[PDB]
Amino acid sequence: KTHVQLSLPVLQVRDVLVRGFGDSVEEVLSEARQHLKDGTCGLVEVEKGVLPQLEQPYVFIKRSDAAPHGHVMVELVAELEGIQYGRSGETLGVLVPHVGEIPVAYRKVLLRK
Repeated sequence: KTHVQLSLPVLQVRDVLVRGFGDSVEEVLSEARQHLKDGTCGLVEVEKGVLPQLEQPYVFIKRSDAAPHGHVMVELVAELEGIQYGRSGETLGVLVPHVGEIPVAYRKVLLRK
Protein backbone atom coordinates (compact mmCIF):
# COMPACT_ATOMS: atom_id res chain seq x y z
CA LYS A 1 0.00 0.00 0.00
CA THR A 2 1.21 3.56 -0.84
CA HIS A 3 -0.32 4.72 2.50
CA VAL A 4 -0.49 3.15 5.99
CA GLN A 5 -2.84 4.16 8.85
CA LEU A 6 -0.74 4.78 11.99
CA SER A 7 -1.50 6.05 15.52
CA LEU A 8 1.69 7.80 16.78
CA PRO A 9 2.29 8.17 20.54
CA VAL A 10 2.80 11.90 21.33
CA LEU A 11 5.78 12.25 23.77
CA GLN A 12 6.84 15.21 25.97
CA VAL A 13 10.32 16.37 24.75
CA ARG A 14 11.83 16.04 28.30
CA ASP A 15 10.74 12.31 28.44
CA VAL A 16 12.43 11.39 25.15
CA LEU A 17 15.37 9.00 25.72
CA VAL A 18 16.67 8.75 22.10
CA ARG A 19 16.50 12.26 20.70
CA GLY A 20 16.98 11.48 16.99
CA PHE A 21 17.29 8.75 14.34
CA GLY A 22 20.96 9.17 13.25
CA ASP A 23 23.65 11.32 11.76
CA SER A 24 22.75 12.04 8.07
CA VAL A 25 19.56 13.22 6.29
CA GLU A 26 19.44 9.88 4.41
CA GLU A 27 19.92 7.85 7.66
CA VAL A 28 17.26 9.71 9.72
CA LEU A 29 14.64 9.40 6.91
CA SER A 30 15.56 5.65 6.57
CA GLU A 31 15.37 5.01 10.34
CA ALA A 32 12.13 7.07 10.73
CA ARG A 33 10.46 4.96 7.97
CA GLN A 34 11.67 1.68 9.59
CA HIS A 35 10.38 2.77 13.10
CA LEU A 36 7.03 3.90 11.60
CA LYS A 37 6.65 0.44 9.93
CA ASP A 38 7.74 -1.38 13.20
CA GLY A 39 5.40 0.66 15.49
CA THR A 40 8.45 2.06 17.41
CA CYS A 41 8.08 5.76 16.36
CA GLY A 42 6.95 8.64 18.60
CA LEU A 43 5.93 12.22 17.78
CA VAL A 44 6.96 15.43 19.61
CA GLU A 45 4.80 18.52 19.00
CA VAL A 46 7.01 21.47 18.00
CA GLU A 47 6.84 24.59 20.20
CA LYS A 48 9.40 27.22 21.33
CA GLY A 49 12.47 25.45 22.79
CA VAL A 50 11.58 21.88 21.64
CA LEU A 51 13.92 21.49 18.61
CA PRO A 52 17.14 22.62 20.41
CA GLN A 53 16.44 19.74 22.92
CA LEU A 54 16.45 17.16 20.04
CA GLU A 55 19.32 15.98 17.80
CA GLN A 56 19.77 17.03 14.14
CA PRO A 57 19.14 15.94 11.52
CA TYR A 58 15.38 16.26 12.39
CA VAL A 59 12.58 14.26 10.73
CA PHE A 60 9.22 16.12 10.52
CA ILE A 61 5.78 14.83 9.62
CA LYS A 62 4.07 17.49 7.46
CA ARG A 63 0.42 17.56 6.25
CA SER A 64 0.40 16.45 2.55
CA ASP A 65 -3.38 17.06 1.88
CA ALA A 66 -6.54 18.92 3.22
CA ALA A 67 -8.27 13.13 6.37
CA PRO A 68 -9.56 9.56 5.75
CA HIS A 69 -11.10 7.82 8.85
CA GLY A 70 -9.66 10.65 11.12
CA HIS A 71 -6.08 10.02 9.78
CA VAL A 72 -4.32 13.20 8.48
CA MET A 73 -2.26 12.43 5.36
CA VAL A 74 1.42 13.21 6.07
CA GLU A 75 4.86 12.83 4.52
CA LEU A 76 8.44 12.97 5.89
CA VAL A 77 10.76 16.00 5.46
CA ALA A 78 14.26 16.03 7.07
CA GLU A 79 16.18 19.14 8.21
CA LEU A 80 19.95 19.70 8.82
CA GLU A 81 21.55 23.15 9.54
CA GLY A 82 18.38 24.91 8.31
CA ILE A 83 18.08 23.02 4.97
CA GLN A 84 14.98 20.77 4.39
CA TYR A 85 14.94 17.66 2.17
CA GLY A 86 11.41 17.49 0.87
CA ARG A 87 8.63 20.02 0.47
CA SER A 88 5.21 19.53 2.17
CA GLY A 89 2.54 21.29 4.32
CA GLU A 90 2.29 22.31 8.00
CA THR A 91 4.42 20.42 10.60
CA LEU A 92 2.38 18.05 12.87
CA GLY A 93 5.61 17.37 14.85
CA VAL A 94 9.13 15.89 14.93
CA LEU A 95 9.58 12.08 14.90
CA VAL A 96 11.80 10.30 17.46
CA PRO A 97 12.35 6.66 18.40
CA HIS A 98 9.81 5.34 20.93
CA VAL A 99 11.49 3.11 23.58
CA GLY A 100 8.57 2.87 26.12
CA GLU A 101 8.03 6.55 27.11
CA ILE A 102 4.42 7.15 28.35
CA PRO A 103 2.58 9.29 25.76
CA VAL A 104 0.25 12.25 26.51
CA ALA A 105 -1.92 11.57 23.40
CA TYR A 106 -2.06 9.80 20.02
CA ARG A 107 -1.91 11.43 16.56
CA LYS A 108 -3.76 9.43 13.83
CA VAL A 109 -1.89 9.84 10.49
CA LEU A 110 -2.04 8.28 7.02
CA LEU A 111 1.68 7.96 6.07
CA ARG A 112 2.69 8.20 2.39
CA LYS A 113 5.07 5.14 2.41
